[PDB]
Amino acid sequence: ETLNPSARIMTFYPTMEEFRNFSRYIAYIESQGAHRAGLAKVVPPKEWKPRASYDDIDDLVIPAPIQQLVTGQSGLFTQYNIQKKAMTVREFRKIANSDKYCTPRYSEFEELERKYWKNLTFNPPIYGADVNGTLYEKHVDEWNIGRLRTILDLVEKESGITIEGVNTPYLYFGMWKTSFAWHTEDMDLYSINYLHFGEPKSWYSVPPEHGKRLERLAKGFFPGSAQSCEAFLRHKMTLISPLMLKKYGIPFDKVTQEAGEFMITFPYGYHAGFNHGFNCAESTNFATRRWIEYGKQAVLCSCRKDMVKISMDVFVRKFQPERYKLWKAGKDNTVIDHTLPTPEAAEF
Ligand SMILES: [Zn+2]
Repeated sequence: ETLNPSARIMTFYPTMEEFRNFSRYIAYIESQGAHRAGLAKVVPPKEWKPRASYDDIDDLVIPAPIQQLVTGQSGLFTQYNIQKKAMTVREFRKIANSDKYCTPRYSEFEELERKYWKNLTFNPPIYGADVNGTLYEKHVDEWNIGRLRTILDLVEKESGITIEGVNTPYLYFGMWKTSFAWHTEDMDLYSINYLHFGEPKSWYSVPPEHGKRLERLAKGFFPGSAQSCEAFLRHKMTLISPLMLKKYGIPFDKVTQEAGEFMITFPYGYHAGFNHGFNCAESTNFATRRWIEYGKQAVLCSCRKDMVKISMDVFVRKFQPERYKLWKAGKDNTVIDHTLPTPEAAEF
């Protein structure tokens, strides 16, 4: 309870030598208490770059664009994704920077934040989301989202199971007013998120130690949905105003992400936000030893066919062999302490 008592979003500025060991820097920042906020920003060394130039990607194909339709009032909204026909980045850029769709003029980001919550049901934008891809170029060995070096890919090394987006990279091409809803990442994993180029991306975060209180509110407000799925927030369809969070006493923080910066979301950290204008972000999940407990306790999407669901079996068997017989019995009643850092942080 001592490291980051306010539970605010922190920012770290690793040195090139510190930057090179990914898993070890995550253990670092968690020792500093970054995980309590549920979200952290990491700025890479000025020397570092993931790709020489972004000039040559305008023929990149966005196969399944989404038009984001939003109904709702008083701070609470539901977001419907209409899929439109594929288009190339160029076609997207042009659409994004057109005046129908360009960022409104503004001074301070607070005003841009109010414009978002004021006009999010008007003029449904298009989000080139969930594009299978990397923009890293092959040789970049530090923080390559394509190959981050984590215990996560025991999923597909030892069990041979490709979960596209979870342990393969995703691209996001956004424009002004495009949202991602309140959501923890699948299986309550960590996620990483680099913004390659373009306008900023603004994030909201609820501390994992107060996540259950966010869940209670949403159940109250969408009773119909709560009835249908254990974890209806996993549908990534539900948007809640910061005004509503303040009103009902759910703690949270805001942070804006600039081009060239990394965001880390932590297990059972709820997040949401919006893009300021045309940009491109790259994202994948990943894990540490601390995630293993969250993995096990993860409530999942009952609604569906397709829930990303990961066999916990292989992880417990390797890193928790002294509880595997107990767990398999279903009598593993370990209680999670959201403030505790991952064990890898013992050294720091
Ligand atoms: Zn659901």
